[PDB]
Amino acid sequence: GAYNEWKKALFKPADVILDPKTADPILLVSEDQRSVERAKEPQDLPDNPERFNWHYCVLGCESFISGRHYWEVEVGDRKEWHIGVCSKNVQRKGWVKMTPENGFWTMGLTDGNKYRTLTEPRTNLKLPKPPKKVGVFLDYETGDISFYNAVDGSHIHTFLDVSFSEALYPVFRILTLEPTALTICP
Ligand SMILES: C/C(=C\CCP(=O)(O)OP(=O)(O)O)CO
Repeated sequence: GAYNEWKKALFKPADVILDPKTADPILLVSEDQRSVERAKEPQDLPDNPERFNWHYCVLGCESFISGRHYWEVEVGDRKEWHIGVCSKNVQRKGWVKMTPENGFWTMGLTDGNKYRTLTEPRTNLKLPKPPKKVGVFLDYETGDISFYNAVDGSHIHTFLDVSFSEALYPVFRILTLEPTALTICP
């Protein structure tokens, strides 16, 4: 459809790989650096400054300061996940709420069927079908972050007219221990 035919004409396809140095020690980054899973217990890793030590988050290796970009994430049959972008300057040590005011622009799924935007307050999304693959789209200049069902091209959510100042990283978060991973499409 139009989604497939037009996406690269309008947005530059980002080749996003996960940065193991940023991943919470309870997270496992795959060898090919496209997939993330959760461990039963935290691994023994350094608390280097780049690492999220409280939030179960991991970042992409590269950030954006301009232009239009997109990447796709296979969420599959996961019951829980949150993806989007965050500012380079987010608090990585300890806890703050993942909201736009704290530099996080994400949406996702909890409890198998509760789709929401991580905002203050959180807003519930009504999706006609559960997405298996999600397209994340960034237009830095217009300040739009948009999410689409990457299979049927249907709209999921758009953060509108954000005045971005900082560089933006792709961000990924998983809380649950389940057999299906969260995977970036190349
Ligand atoms: C406290 C907990 C789940 C709630 C996570 P949270 O309070 O940051 O809520 P969220 O950021 O998913 O809207 C147990 O992992």
